[PDB]
Amino acid sequence: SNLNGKTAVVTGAASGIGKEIALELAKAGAAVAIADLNQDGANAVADEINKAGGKAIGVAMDVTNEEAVNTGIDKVAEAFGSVDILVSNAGIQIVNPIENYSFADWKKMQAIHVDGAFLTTKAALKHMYKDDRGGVVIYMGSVHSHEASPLKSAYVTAKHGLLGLARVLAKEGAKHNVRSHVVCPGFVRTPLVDKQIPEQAKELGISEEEVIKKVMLGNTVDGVFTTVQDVAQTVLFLSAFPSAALTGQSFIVSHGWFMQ
Amino acid sequence: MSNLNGKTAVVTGAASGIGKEIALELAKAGAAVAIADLNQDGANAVADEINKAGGKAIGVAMDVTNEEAVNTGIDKVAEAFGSVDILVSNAGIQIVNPIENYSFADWKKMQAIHVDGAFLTTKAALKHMYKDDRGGVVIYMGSVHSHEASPLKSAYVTAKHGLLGLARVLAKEGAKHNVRSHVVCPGFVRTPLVDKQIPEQISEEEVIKKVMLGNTVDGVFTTVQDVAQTVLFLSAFPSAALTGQSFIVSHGWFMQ
Amino acid sequence: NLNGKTAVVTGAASGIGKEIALELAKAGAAVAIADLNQDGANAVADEINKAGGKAIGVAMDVTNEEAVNTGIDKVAEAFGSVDILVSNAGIQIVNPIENYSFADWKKMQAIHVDGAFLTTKAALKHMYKDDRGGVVIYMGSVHSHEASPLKSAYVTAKHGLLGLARVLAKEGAKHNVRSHVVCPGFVRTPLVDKQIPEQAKESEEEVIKKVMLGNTVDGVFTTVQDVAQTVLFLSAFPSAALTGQSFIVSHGWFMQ
Amino acid sequence: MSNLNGKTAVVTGAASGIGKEIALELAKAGAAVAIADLNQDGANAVADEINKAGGKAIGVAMDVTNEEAVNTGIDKVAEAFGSVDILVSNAGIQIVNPIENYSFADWKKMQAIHVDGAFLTTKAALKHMYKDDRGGVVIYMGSVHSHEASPLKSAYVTAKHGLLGLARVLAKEGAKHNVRSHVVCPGFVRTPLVDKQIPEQISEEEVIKKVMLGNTVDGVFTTVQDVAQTVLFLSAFPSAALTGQSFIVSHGWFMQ
Repeated sequence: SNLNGKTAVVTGAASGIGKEIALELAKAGAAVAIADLNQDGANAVADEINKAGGKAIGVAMDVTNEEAVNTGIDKVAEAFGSVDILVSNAGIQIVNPIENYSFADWKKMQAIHVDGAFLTTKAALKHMYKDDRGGVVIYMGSVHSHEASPLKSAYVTAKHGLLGLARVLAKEGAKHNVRSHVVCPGFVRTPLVDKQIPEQAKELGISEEEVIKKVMLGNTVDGVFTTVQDVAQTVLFLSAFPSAALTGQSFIVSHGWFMQ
Repeated sequence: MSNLNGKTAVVTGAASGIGKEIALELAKAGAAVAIADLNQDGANAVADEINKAGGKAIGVAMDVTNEEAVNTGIDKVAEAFGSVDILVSNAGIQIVNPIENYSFADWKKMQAIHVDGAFLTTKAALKHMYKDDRGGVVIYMGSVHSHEASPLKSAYVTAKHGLLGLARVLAKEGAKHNVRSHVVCPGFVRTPLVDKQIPEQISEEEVIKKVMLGNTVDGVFTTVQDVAQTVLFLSAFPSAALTGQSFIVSHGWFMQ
Repeated sequence: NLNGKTAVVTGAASGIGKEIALELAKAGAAVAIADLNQDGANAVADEINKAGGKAIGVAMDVTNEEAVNTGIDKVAEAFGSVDILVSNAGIQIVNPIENYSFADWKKMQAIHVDGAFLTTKAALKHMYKDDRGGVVIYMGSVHSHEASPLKSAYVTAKHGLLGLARVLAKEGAKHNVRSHVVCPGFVRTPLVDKQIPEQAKESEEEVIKKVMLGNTVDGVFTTVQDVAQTVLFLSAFPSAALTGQSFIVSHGWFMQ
Repeated sequence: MSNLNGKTAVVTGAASGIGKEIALELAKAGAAVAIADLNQDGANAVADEINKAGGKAIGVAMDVTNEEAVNTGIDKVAEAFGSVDILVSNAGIQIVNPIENYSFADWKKMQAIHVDGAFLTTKAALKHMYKDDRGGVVIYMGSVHSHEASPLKSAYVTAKHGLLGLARVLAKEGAKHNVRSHVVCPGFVRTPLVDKQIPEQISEEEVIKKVMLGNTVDGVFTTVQDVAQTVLFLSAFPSAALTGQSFIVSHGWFMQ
């Protein structure tokens, strides 16, 4: 997998999965624009890449805003000459049962996860469709693109929706040499998780080990957290694939949680 | 069973098409049926039809994109009929364009009507269904495009896919309250619009069998009756055995 | 309603198959109960006839081509037609793959899958005639869609049934033959009634809710009635709209 | 990733086609490769091809329907190379007929080669992979027909569907022993058989784009390289993150 001469935009990439994707794509030779609401956050990642010998810039962008997305993607295209790869990535999670789920929270969840994917896609296609130069568009989904959990109606709905948009893009983008994919990570261990574990142990009245192995990773086959590296490697594989053979497909990266 | 005597149902987007047939069929099976639609006259007409035919119905004006309007409208159903046992969340708006020309305004309108309308009406219905764990059935009207894409329909396909996710979460949250969830996914229905599209688009019979219904096994349009009978079956099912499932009513277009 | 219709249900001396037979008979179908055990078959047929239905028992080794063909032809000769075939088996043999006997493997595939293939083949001889048509239903499992450890033979066979059904939906269409797969979740058998208290040691409520039904939304066993009503619904559906589809009847264990 | 230096692989059905190309790619990546096939001469030829290009390979005669032959053959891999790290179970035999004319003999041969062969080689490989929980990767070669049906292919579609079930069970059992499982599902590959059918079946261009690849998004044949690159990526993956999953390599024919 080599991306020398390629240009990539990764959104929500100041941290976590999106940051590791950015790092991995740059390592592979891609020139990478790290887009995030926080320009300083984006810059820190870009600075890490440049220090390691790669090529990156940080781009401030509210992905729910058409104007900010269009301008920012065009800025990338101007700096780098193209946009070969778009990775649309958001991780914001707001939980609540449906009967208590705020409509404001609901709308913000759809806007960030899905409108952000729609807008950045639309903006990237303006450049990818030019003379059918082509491109790869990857949405970061979840096992929750495929399977539900209680208290996560907004997130599960959004992640399900991302599959539909990607599948339409695969049929529309083919004649312009644009491929689409969805990558669906399982449970990643975070500082938040580290705090949620003892909480749920006390509330449920079981051990923290049972919270990890049975509550959180009970649907995995091995009781192992998914790593950002797992995810980034799969994105790299897709980004560098030599044909459109995998277009429209989703890839579940979850240690056996939901098997398709 | 499928008998719904003493049951109460609300069907959104029900002034015409699939929604109206579902409303007629539920009423025929004994249910008190509230016809919710953006257009009050359209809703009343269906309710009049049901009443004149010996059923029991009301019309309700409802903008399903508007929280207040949904809450008030659903509350009127409970006020009139005593409860809300069945919610059928139905919308058919279709705006087509390739993604690069898809207007953000059209995008947001599509998601608001199809998905936010499902979320708002569900939230409102659960207030009544969850009381004393009385229970209920919530049915979302999806599409084969809940499962498969077609070009030029990014907004619709994205919304219909999202409906599955909402339904599957509801299935998990609602069980403790005796609320079931389902999605009914019709294939290609021969609507008055399609009727116009057939001569305009090889002869018409080729347009139908090859162009429009080429992914079916038999070249037969899905009927509003096929859909309504499936909705009726789910509405009257004696246990939560089918909760969380989607039901593809498409003559073999997408088999799972 | 299934008046003047004829059904064959295999593996039907007990359990799910037997309830399916009873229910189809109740609906007005003439039912042939096929089973390796002719006495067991007869018992179900006797119970139907006593209730005012019409039924016969037929001995049949569904893994044997000659026995299946002869048996189906005999049903068709006696009743005048074969309108509905329900292919049903429940044999379960568990072992980890590395210790899974090849003999056990072949017997599992023969009963579950070869049985479906052979009975289907023999029934199509009659359904294709004059394009009379028919409905073919395979009894799968949630294990048609999702795996469990120690059940490689069963899961493989039940996954395979989906493939066969989906081919039959495409081929059968021109002859008015529909196919479906019904996929039950965990059913409470006398065997399960015995396993619950022992696994409780090897809470009862915990064994039921967490160990056996932890993947359901409500911790409720699927009933044979749940299953039978779904088969009835498909058998009597007024078009081919549901052909090729599977129906998960599991209380939310695997949602599609 | 994707380097396999010091790894050992066995590929069945590998004298030609997808199997051969997979074998070539694994060896290029540094794996020691055993070419297993019914024809010893065919297996040797691929082995000689690998060895001359700088790789390391042996030929193994194996009838995958035969438990003794499989056990012996897999043992020969371990004996020559010290281990068995990767198993790729591959078979492409296709026999077409409509179900009512599908020979039971052909049916049983299809299932024995595609599915029993996967079961037998898997079971033989686990004896080595489970030793001290050394671990390994088992990849079954499926098809889009693991997921979707075509007419006249009941036996193939059934087999390929069933392979999913076996892999998913293996994913669950194998994890504690560090064994991963996957299924790679190729779409329409342009074989010499295909090469002959295109001019036979109005324009050649029309036959390719509409008749054969009408369900792709781009009208492009899947290549043996597309398939082999995917197998390689799975074979070298640094964790069990992708275990139990299937990978559809089909240019948009069936999207999930």
